[PDB]
Amino acid sequence: MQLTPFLILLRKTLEQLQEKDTGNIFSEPVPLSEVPDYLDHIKKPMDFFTMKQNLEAYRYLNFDDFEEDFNLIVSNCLKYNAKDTIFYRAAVRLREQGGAVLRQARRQAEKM
Ligand SMILES: Cc1nc(C)c(C(=O)Nc2ccc(Oc3ccc(Cl)cc3)nc2)o1
Repeated sequence: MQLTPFLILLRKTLEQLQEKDTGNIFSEPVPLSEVPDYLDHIKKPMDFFTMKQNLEAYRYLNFDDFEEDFNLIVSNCLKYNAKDTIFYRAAVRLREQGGAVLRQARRQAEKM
């Protein structure tokens, strides 16, 4: 398996995941200026912009590690936010819609 087609697939998949985040609440790191206690509870923050940086820094050489950082976006949000919030429901919706995107992308990868 050659590296450039795989990275092309991951770039497309990250764009498709970002599209499911129609509110753009997962596109950038959670702003500590507004949420100063965020790092007290969340030990590995993650967001789609950071994922894009990691992608280009070759830190995703297999689908599992890509999907792991996507799962962090979801679990950080379920963890920090109360169940009755918009943020929490948005993470539940991203988990569902994002899982479908990831499953189709993984089959594409498995064909390479
Ligand atoms: C996935 C997730 N978990 C959390 C806890 C958050 C989160 O707090 N997001 C967030 C916070 C602030 C902000 O900008 C402003 C919003 C309102 C005003 Cl008045 C000024 C700036 N934009 C996004 O996102």
